[PDB]
Amino acid sequence: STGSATTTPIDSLDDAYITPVQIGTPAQTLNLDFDTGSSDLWVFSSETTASEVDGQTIYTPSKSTTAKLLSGATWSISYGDGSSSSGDVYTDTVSVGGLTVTGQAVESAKKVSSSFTEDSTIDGLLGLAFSTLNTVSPTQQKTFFDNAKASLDSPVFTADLGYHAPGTYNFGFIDTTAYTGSITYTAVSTKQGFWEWTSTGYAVGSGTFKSTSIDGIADTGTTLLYLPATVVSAYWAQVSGAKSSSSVGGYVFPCSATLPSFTFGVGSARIVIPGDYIDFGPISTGSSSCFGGIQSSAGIGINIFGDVALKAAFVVFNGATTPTLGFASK
Repeated sequence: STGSATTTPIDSLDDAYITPVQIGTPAQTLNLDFDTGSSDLWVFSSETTASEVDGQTIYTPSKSTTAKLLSGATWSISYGDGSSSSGDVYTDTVSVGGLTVTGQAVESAKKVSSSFTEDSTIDGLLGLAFSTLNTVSPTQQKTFFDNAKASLDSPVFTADLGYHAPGTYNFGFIDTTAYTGSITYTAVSTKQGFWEWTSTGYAVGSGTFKSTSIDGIADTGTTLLYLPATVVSAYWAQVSGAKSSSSVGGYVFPCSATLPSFTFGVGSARIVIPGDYIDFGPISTGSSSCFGGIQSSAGIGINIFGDVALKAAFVVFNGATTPTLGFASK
């Protein structure tokens, strides 16, 4: 089997992407944030504290003839940005782009933190990291990909995120028309539950490539590119007036700037992030100070190849017995 679904930016800045997902019978379609950095499929629901729902579409398990309470199961998750959610668990039929999993754990939110409430466009998350990170207790549950994998034509999914435009998540096949040149595959460590890999270096603009190992995670659920302070300083030093602001929370730059590109290495291959991908616009409405899309990972404890990086590539998440990651230009 295969599946193919379009993923759409939630706003004009590509702060996140949403992908429609069919849950239950008859189908209830919710727009979920596909997140290769976590491993829970959770939704706003009829059980979510009413004051914490503000415009999201909810899953109502009582209206699904295939929903079954997973007795005694609870879940609770906290994300890197400080947001969180928790609740109980149903199993139900879940389909993405024509690919159907029966008995998928659908984690129903009883509580969500303010950032979730405040974002009306995201109805929940669909985790695509390794199932070892799943938070369901006392019986850990599998991700949608893990459940689908054996049925897929090939045990892979691909992320093809757009810059200020829709893109595609495919399951079970590689669309050879979706990228240019060849796909370069690179080793993955699953030890921390992530799609963790080591970039071979970077360049800023037309500058020379610096060969240096940068361990980090391919994370579709993180907006920005978080890299070591040395790398980030080298990038922003090429932008007149750019500075790190502790009050704002990162590097900012004059909105009048033209940003240089940023290149990262994948083995001997190179992925070029155009300068415009690194512009996240004014820090506050009407400001001429703009927020940068490359930020320091210092104090995160891990480097994160988020959407800023991934949207410059066609990315293969290869879930074979020994997982790997592939990157192609597009």
